[PDB]
Amino acid sequence: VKELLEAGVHFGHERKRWNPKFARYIYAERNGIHIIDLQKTMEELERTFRFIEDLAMRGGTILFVGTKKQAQDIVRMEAERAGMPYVNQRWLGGMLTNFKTISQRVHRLEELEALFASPEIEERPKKEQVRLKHELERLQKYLSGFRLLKRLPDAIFVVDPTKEAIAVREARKLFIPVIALADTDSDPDLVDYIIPGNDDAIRSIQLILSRAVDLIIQARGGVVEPSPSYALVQE
RNA sequence: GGGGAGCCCUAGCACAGGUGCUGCAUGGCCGUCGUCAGCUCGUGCCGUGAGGUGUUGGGUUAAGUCCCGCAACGAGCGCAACCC
Repeated sequence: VKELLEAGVHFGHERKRWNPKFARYIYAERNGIHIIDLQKTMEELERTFRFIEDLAMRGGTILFVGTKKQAQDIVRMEAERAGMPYVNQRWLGGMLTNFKTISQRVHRLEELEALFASPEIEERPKKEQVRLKHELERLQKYLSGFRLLKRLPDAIFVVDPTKEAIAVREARKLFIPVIALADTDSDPDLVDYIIPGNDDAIRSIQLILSRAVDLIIQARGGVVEPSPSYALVQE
């Protein structure tokens, strides 16, 4: 499944902007791109997906992060299929040191959902209502998937290794094992259980996250059908 | 017949009183900076630390009012706003 479908439509990318460690898990650099050695790909696939199966049988919280449009679409629906919080929006620097900040916004969000369905409609002048609508769409858009993150999330899949090494940075400081994906440019060793690949290829990520959902379901149950991407994959 | 209390007269004994100097000795109180929009703190990062960040970019507003990136998310005097 993996190696076959993988090579068939995806592997490496970027243009000699690479990272050292990358090169060791990689064959070639040829033409202008670094070519994913699918072997050890599948090796750490074994490590990581072992983890996945295990604590999917137990139950935990990991991210679907793609602050970039690409991944974004896919992961969002993946969340609305897997169950955990996701960060498609700009992951903000604060959560993993300022849990209380977010939790303030969050309890307040409970109260916001509350006062939405309330006789406070006609009351409190029109423009004011407009303002409250605006804060609504704020916390709504950003805290799209992530809204049900109660407790601490124990590992954090996520894509592109740079910005999402800012994400890595927070998780990493608060002693949290990183699962995550990377292309050519940035480093994987700040991650314990990495994933090399093409964070510019759409089919790659889709296959990965979709069958990873079906990995939690390989430990959970209910195996249905893959909808995300496909149509949105090449248009 | 006297003394005394309110009370009046002179002299004295305690002292009031003065728009005389000091707004670089003050209060309050204004003049200005200029409706100019700045000035800020709660949780946490960055540097050994002082300290920074917040608030520095792009449109845009009567405004740091706001939108997009954002070690940042909240709040203060403002700014707004209920009175006329």
